Amino acid sequence: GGGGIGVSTGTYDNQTTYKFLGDGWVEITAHASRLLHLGMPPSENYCRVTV
Amino acid sequence: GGGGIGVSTGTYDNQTTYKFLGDGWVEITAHASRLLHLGMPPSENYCRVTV
Repeated sequence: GGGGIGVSTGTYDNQTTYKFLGDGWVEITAHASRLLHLGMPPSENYCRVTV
Repeated sequence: GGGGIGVSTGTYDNQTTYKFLGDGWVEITAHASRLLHLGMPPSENYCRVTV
């Protein structure tokens, strides 16, 4: 019910909405949704690196 | 008080106003004021004229 491997935990919304409040004021709500990718770090250490 | 030769009977407004009511609706009020001229007709008759 509250959780499981076979249910989605969110919705994809990337549409931009314009809300005209009156007196010329506009509420602009920008939705952005992106499929993000991740991969293992080349090292698990914190490295102090010089160039 | 209510009338006379030395008082103006109206105001000159030729500005255009935009009233944003909300939900994207706009009340556009266009004011137009023009100095108008008139002159006597060449004839005081109604004429039935052929070309």
